[PDB]
Amino acid sequence: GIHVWHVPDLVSIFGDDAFFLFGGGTHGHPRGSRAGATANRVAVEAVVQARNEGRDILAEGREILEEAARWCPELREAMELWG
Amino acid sequence: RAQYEAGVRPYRETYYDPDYEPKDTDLLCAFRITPKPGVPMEEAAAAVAAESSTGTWTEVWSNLLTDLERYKARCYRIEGDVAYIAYPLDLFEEGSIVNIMSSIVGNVFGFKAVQALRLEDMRIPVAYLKTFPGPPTGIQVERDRLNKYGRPLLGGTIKPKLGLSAKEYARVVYECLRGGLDTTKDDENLNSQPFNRWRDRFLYVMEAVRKAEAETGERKGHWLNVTAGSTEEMLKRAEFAAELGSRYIMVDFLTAGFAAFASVRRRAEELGLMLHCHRAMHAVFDRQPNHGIHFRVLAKWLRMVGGDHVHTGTVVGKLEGDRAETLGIADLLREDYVPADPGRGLFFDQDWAGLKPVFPVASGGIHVWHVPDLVSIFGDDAFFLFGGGTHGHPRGSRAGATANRVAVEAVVQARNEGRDILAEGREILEEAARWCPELREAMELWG
Amino acid sequence: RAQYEAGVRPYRETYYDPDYEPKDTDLLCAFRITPKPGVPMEEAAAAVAAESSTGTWTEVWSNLLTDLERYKARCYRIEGDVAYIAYPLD
Ligand SMILES: O=C(O)[C@@](O)(COP(=O)(O)O)[C@H](O)[C@H](O)COP(=O)(O)O
Ligand SMILES: O=C(O)[C@@](O)(COP(=O)(O)O)[C@H](O)[C@H](O)COP(=O)(O)O
Ligand SMILES: [Mg+2]
Repeated sequence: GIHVWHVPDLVSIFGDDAFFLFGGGTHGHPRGSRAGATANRVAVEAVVQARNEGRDILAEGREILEEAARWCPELREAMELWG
Repeated sequence: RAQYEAGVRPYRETYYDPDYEPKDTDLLCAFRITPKPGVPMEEAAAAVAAESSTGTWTEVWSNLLTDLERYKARCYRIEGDVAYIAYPLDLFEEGSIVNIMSSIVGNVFGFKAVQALRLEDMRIPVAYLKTFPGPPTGIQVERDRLNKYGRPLLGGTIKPKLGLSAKEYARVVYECLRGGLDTTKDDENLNSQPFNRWRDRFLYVMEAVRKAEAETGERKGHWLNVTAGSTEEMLKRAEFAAELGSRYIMVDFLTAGFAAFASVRRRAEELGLMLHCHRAMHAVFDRQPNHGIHFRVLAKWLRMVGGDHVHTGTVVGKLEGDRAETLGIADLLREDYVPADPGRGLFFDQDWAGLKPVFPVASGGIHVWHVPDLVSIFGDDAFFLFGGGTHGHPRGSRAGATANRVAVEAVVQARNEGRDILAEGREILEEAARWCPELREAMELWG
Repeated sequence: RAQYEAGVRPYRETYYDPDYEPKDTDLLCAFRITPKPGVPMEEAAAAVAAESSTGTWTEVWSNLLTDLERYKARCYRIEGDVAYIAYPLD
């Protein structure tokens, strides 16, 4: 039952060698599957790029997600719906 | 472009229909749920119904791409702790247990909402039941094949479970069959071990089976174990057992898996073999009474896909079992219509639609003293496997197999006379022991 | 991917510089203004200076791609009615 808000916790457990499956977290976007897929893709890359510069994920996860949503409309709608 | 109502929506608002009367073409299920504190029974029953069906943890835009009411499952009844869920006929693929066992009992058992969940029973509809082959030979054709009637056929596993070489394995088999057992069998963990490979074992055993069969003047057999690490190997060992002239093959139908088991069952029927199905690893499912899949579900799955025998377990042996639940399971494999008995663990009336019955095999740690109990529970149409109760005799397997045969004959003969077996078991066994020295040694060793 | 503070902001806060000293290369315009009732005098003069120069009615992101203070005009003195505006030679 994972969505964009769970990306910081998931990337901190598995690292890079893993798959993240967003079944209901992709079609559950209030606007479609393509919008939901972009929301989940931007969420992962934003966290991964933030981890690559030393930012503590388990502390700054919400800050990273908010920063990404500031310029990504899809991720902004995804977090405004869940959590 | 078109807008819908996205958001996390509680399950019970679309997957809980208390006013639903199921049709005759629905897979009904009876789950024994144990929800989280604060999570109601109604909402948990909807979570089980939704996630073994068209549902998910949110509302998706593709729910409007199809008519969801045609396919969604729904909990139409709750009896306090048991949730009744009705699954439509269209949700399942014809002739595949692997589809039922991946949908109804798939990912729903591990939710954070439910602490425990046991599937008690299940109603297979005739429409979905007709698409299955059923057991290859059944009861009557098997009794004709062995030319044995009006008694519970005997048996015994070859002990120790492992270690015996192929030569010494066949000598124990010869002693058992020559002693009086109707059949012997391989053990669940003896497949192709370095100390006893399978080509060596298959050839040696059928040499002892044929030798014992000729001298004793009656038909014998041995459930050679054909289960292996892959279906191609499993089918290759089945053909070798067929060319040797065997009547039987045995398969671990739960550890080998249902797909491989269905593959073997088809190949076994084309070879004219009678396929015994051992229920190894079932206890992992159905030991605890609060989580898992009760064996009366796994017994229904076996009969549909096809299996000549299964272990229903001795309720007086070293393995766990309830006398009532076993009685329901035993009549769930042999009768053609089984009315629901709430006092016997049975929830739904199960019509079998012409599928032929199955021997209930009663194996475990059973010696001669258990025969009066065993005969009453099962009757004539059953196998009694005295695995360690044969070789544990003070004078070997031949003496032990004679004691088991005499004990079964004396008890059954007394039943036909009219005596009450439960109250007169000890009297009947002592009457038999007055003339059978082999029984007397065994009847006092384990008493 | 480059945050800026969008939305309408008054002309007064970025085109009125009372401490500005005109150069000998700047163009000075003595505008006589009469604002709408409800518009400050020192606010309308900023609008005239901004909309004869780089400014507009809303903060645009492209303002960050230029050294705006080099080119923008700014009112630098108001005598009540007449407002003085300095335009850079560039
Ligand atoms: O079948 C499902 O429910 C999923 O597709 C979830 O879809 P959503 O992402 O829409 O929930 C996953 O396969 C399960 O989570 C499997 O659980 P696990 O992988 O832990 O066995
Ligand atoms: O030990 C064994 O595996 C047996 O051969 C019993 O040997 P003994 O006859 O010497 O006890 C049977 O497989 C068990 O009865 C299986 O239990 P279930 O019948 O529940 O599958
Ligand atoms: Mg065994």
